[PDB]
Parts: sequence; C-alpha cells; structure tokens
Amino acid sequence: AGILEMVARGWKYFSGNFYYFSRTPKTWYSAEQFCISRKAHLTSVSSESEQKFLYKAADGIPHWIGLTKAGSEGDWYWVDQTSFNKEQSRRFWIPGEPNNAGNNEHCANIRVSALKSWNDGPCDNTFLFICKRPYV
Amino acid sequence: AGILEMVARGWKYFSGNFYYFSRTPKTWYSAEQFCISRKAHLTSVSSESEQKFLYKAADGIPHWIGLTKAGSEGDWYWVDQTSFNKEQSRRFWIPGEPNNAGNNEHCANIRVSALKSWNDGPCDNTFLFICKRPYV
Amino acid sequence: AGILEMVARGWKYFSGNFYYFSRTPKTWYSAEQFCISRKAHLTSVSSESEQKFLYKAADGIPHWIGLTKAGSEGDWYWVDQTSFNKEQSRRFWIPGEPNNAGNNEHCANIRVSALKSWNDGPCDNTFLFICKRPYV
Ligand SMILES: OC[C@H]1O[C@@H](O)[C@H](O)[C@@H](O)[C@@H]1O
Ligand SMILES: OC[C@H]1O[C@@H](O)[C@H](O)[C@@H](O)[C@@H]1O
Ligand SMILES: OC[C@H]1O[C@@H](O)[C@H](O)[C@@H](O)[C@@H]1O
Ligand SMILES: [Ca+2]
Ligand SMILES: [Ca+2]
Ligand SMILES: [Ca+2]
Repeated sequence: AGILEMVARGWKYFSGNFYYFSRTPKTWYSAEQFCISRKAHLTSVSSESEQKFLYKAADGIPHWIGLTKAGSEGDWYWVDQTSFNKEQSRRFWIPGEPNNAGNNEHCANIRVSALKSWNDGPCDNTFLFICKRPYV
Repeated sequence: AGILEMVARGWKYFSGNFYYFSRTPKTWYSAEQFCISRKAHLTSVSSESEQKFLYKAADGIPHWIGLTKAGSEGDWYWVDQTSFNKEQSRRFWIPGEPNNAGNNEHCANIRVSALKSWNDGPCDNTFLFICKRPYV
Repeated sequence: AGILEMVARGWKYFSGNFYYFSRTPKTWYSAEQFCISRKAHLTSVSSESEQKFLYKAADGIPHWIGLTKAGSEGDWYWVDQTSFNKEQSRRFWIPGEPNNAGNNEHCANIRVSALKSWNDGPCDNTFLFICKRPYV
C-alpha cells in the first residue's frame, strides 16, 4: 500500500522510504530478523538529510541501525546492501568512534540526538531499532 | 472527523475501521472501559485480513482483544456485538488454545506475532490492548 | 513541511498546531529544552477544544504542559508567550488546584484524562510532556 496506509500502520515516512521505530529493544540480529518479517531491514543512512531525520526521530534514545562488520574483523557495510560511503561516515560518528572497545563492537547505533551520533557497540547489546523499507 | 484527523491523533486505520493500540497495560475490563471512553470497544476480528493487520501491528507484545465469554461458563462472543464465527476462529487460536487453564481463562489476547496467535487468559491479567471503532 | 510530513514524523495535528507527545519523562525545564530543539515549546492550552484534545491524547498519563510561574512567587504564564486566560483556567484545574503544595509547585501538568485535569507540581518532577508548534 501507499503513504497513507503505511503512516496509518505506524510507519514514519521520509524522502522515499518508510521507517519503523521499534517499541521494544532487541539485539542487532534479533532486530534485523524482526525488520525482515516487516519486509524491511535495519536502516541504512545514505545522506546527511536522512541522518538528520533519523537522529531527530530517535529522540535521544539509542537505536540500532543497519551498519555491521563483514565478520568480527571485517569492514563496515549496510545490511540492506546499499553502498557504504566511508568518507561521508566521518561526519556521522561520535568523536572517537568507531573505537572497537574490547575488540568486540561490530554493529552501530545512533546513540544520541546529534549529527555526530553513531557509536559502535557489541551486537548483543539490546536497544530500540529502526527498520527501513522503500516507498515503491 | 475523518481518516487524516484520526491518524493525526494516534489511531491506526485499516479496512474501514480505526484502531487504538494502547500505551499502557490494563485488565480486560479496564481496557474495555477505556475503549468506551474513546467511542470504541476492544477489537473484534472479523476476517483473516483483519487478523493479519492486528497481529502484525501488535509487534509480538500480548494485546487484549474484544473476545470474552458470556459469564465464566459461557460461550465466546465479541464485546462490540459483531457475530462470532466459531469455525473461522480455529485458524486464529494458538495450537492447544483455548485451553481454559485453571478453569479461569475467559478473555482472549493476541499473544504473539503469528496468524495462530490467540490465547485465552485470566481477564484480570494486565496487557496492552486494542480499541476499534468504525470509520463513518 | 506540511501536515502529512509532520504526521509521518510522529507529530499529532489539531486545530492549526502540531503536537509531540514524548516517549520518555523529563523535568519541566528539560522537557522545554527538548521542545525548543524540535522548534516547539511545551504546549499552551488556549481553548476548551484544545484542552479536550490534549487530555484525551495524554491517555491518563501525567504530562507536563507549558504553564509555569514567573519565578517561584510569581503569576502563571504560558512559556510559548500566548496570553494566559486566568478565568478560563478555572474550568481546567482539578478541584482544589492549584494548591502550591509545600510552597514549591510552580509548573503545571495534565494529571488525568478529564476536562478538570491540571495540577501544579514541583518543576523537578519527571513526567512525559507535550510540545506544540504552529502549522505555518
Ligand atoms: O558506554 C561506554 C562507552 O564508551 C564509549 O566511548 C565506547 O565507544 C562505547 O562503545 C561504550 O559503550
Ligand atoms: O504462560 C503459561 C500459559 O500456558 C499456556 O499454554 C496457556 O494456554 C496460557 O493461558 C498460560 O498463560
Ligand atoms: O500526589 C499528591 C498530590 O496531592 C495533590 O492534592 C497535590 O495538589 C499534588 O501537587 C500532589 O502531587
Ligand atoms: Ca564504541
Ligand atoms: Ca490459555
Ligand atoms: Ca498541586
């Protein structure tokens, strides 16, 4: 269905995508499994515009997003398979991040309500999360 | 008011009805009293289409619906007074349900995010709940 | 942006204003600081119509509104700077209120889901809150 139908089912809408901001917290993988069941994936962030929408909408509560490493010693990528713009990302990480604390932080969340808000954390940490699916 | 006004007050909309998914948990009766104050009743489920909308929207959190027995030794009915389709219902109960545990389970909730998701429980159990009112 | 865009970002809409009903509780000042960051202020209540919308939408959970005293021994005013109609207000206070308990209740909240629902409380009490911003 369309914008009205999705918005009237609880989805947010912004720049050609719908977003589901979860009620309850999950691990990164359990979140992604839930998003898949809603025909979605944990959100990518493919513009500063989208970053601004998302950090504002997350209300200062940490939220898992769809950035994860390709294995525990791998490079970051978006689980929805859109291209990961490394250089753009420096504008979105909290100062000092990603810092791979304990060598065990392989997923990312929007930690605070700021443009510089991404932190890497243990994927088994439980947070609210953001699903994204395209407006088609 | 209309769809936009109801959606912009927090109501969901689907197939000619509005739905209010509660913030906080109540007993079955306290939920129904709240729904009445919002010109609604605890939701009926009168199609597989509606069941699908509701279990999806309930996000895997148990939610009271408007099915209750006519007294503690009575037959199931919908509190909004729409006809209860016994045979259709077998498609919506969790396997084993209704099981009338302790002979004291006289109200029903959508317990999980599946098509087979209804469980009978004690009406004094406190859960989130779903109000329904027609789009007129 | 317009009604659809605001509603699709979580804002409620009623009689020419948008409203943000918070996820988490804050002190009165921390709430107001958050509302300002969302181009809003803690809500004023400038009609019985608006009072009805707000108490209904607050779902029986106490919510901070934008009424505060001009200093701890001052008169009530709306932080968004709309005129405070003293005489109208008597229709909206809970019976007995405002009672300035402990001589330390200098902010107001909608405490219950009724037309007579405002209570003065300590501004350092933590409640959910309501931001308002005009539809322009
Ligand atoms: O909460 C303590 C935090 O320290 C930060 O600087 C790290 O980057 C986080 O991953 C860690 O959670
Ligand atoms: O949580 C224990 C549960 O056992 C189930 O099989 C019953 O049908 C429920 O009513 C009960 O709550
Ligand atoms: O909860 C106890 C309450 O007593 C009321 O009558 C006061 O007006 C409140 O400000 C106070 O919180
Ligand atoms: Ca980190
Ligand atoms: Ca049962
Ligand atoms: Ca008081």
